[PDB]
Amino acid sequence: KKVCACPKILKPVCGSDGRTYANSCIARCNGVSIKSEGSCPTGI
Repeated sequence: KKVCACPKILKPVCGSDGRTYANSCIARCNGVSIKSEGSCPTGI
C-alpha cells in the first residue's frame, strides 16, 4: 500500500554485496547500490 511502484522491466543488476536482483529498484530497496548493470559472473 504505497503511491510509488518499482518497474517490471527485465533489467537486472549486480549489487555491491555481489548478489543479483531483478532491477535497480529492488536492489536499492535492500539498502544497497548497484555495482554494475546486468547479472554478474558467479565465477569471480
